[PDB]
Amino acid sequence: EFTRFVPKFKVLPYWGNPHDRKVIRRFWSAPFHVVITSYQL
DNA sequence: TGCCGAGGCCGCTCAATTGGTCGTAGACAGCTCTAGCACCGCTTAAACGCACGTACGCGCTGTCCCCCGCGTTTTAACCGCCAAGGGGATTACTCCCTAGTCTCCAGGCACGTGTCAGATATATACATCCTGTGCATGTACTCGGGATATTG
Repeated sequence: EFTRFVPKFKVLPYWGNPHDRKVIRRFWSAPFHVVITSYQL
C-alpha cells in the first residue's frame, strides 16, 4: 500500500530472523522514513 | 446481602536444536608400477646358551621380653553453617586492527654426492692397580644431672 500509493517514501521491514533485525538496525542507526512492525516484536 | 476481585484453565509467536537435502572438491583408495633392494635360501664356521652335584650362605625357625599400641572421655575450638554487601566478573554493543590468503620472488641452506684417513678396533705381552683381607682407635653414641627457655 505504501509502495503503490506513495513511491515518494522509503520503507523498512522489521520482522523475521534476529540476524535480519540486527542488520536493519544499522540502516536506522532520516531516509528510513517509515518502519513496519509487529506487536510481538 | 451485594459486588467484584481475585482466581484458575487454554490458542499465538518466537527461538534454540535436529534432522534433512544440495552440490562440489580436493584427498583416498587403488593401479601400475619396474624399480630395486631388501628377504630369503644356502652354506659356512663360527659364540653362547644351557641342563646339570656340591660347597655352603643365609632364609627361615623356637624361644623369651617388653613399649607402643589400645581404650576413655573432656574439652576444645575447628569446622561447618547462613545471610548481607560490594564489586568485579559478565554481557552486549561499535569501532577498529590485523590474521589470514595469494602471489611473486630469491637465494640459503638443507639437501645431496665423491673420496678415501685418521680414526678406533683387535692381538699379544705385561706390569700394575686394584680388590679382599686383615687390623688399632677414635668418635659418635647413650646416659645422667643441671641450666635455660616457654608455656599457661
